[PDB]
Amino acid sequence: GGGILDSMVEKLGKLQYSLDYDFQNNQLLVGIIQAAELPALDMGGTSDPYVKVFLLPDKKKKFETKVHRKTLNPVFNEQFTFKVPYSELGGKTLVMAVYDFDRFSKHDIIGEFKVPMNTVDFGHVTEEWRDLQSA
Repeated sequence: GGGILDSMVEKLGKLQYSLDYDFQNNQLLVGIIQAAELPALDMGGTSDPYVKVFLLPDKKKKFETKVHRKTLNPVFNEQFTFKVPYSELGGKTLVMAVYDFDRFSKHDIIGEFKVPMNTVDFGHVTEEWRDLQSA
């Protein structure tokens, strides 16, 4: 019994994001909207979340949202732009990872998820809530 429970996805919160490829300017648009039900990693029963967003395997443009202090349900409302030609997009993977900011210690990663660009239906704004995966 316990072995199956151990294989289940742990409740590490969820992140809502939006995605759209701008064929007019030839850039991938990423909207980091909000996160919910994040686990508390600090003593004050909270975390200081922020999101790192980038594209594998390149990741030349390492983006980070502002840090939202003392909250397990932050609303980021941030947008990022990756100037990548559509033809180059197929082989890439968009990575989104939520970290707990700490001024004096290594920032702990809370969770992440990946979006293979070849699974994305473009020419339509994609928007979804994704459960964070253990990293």
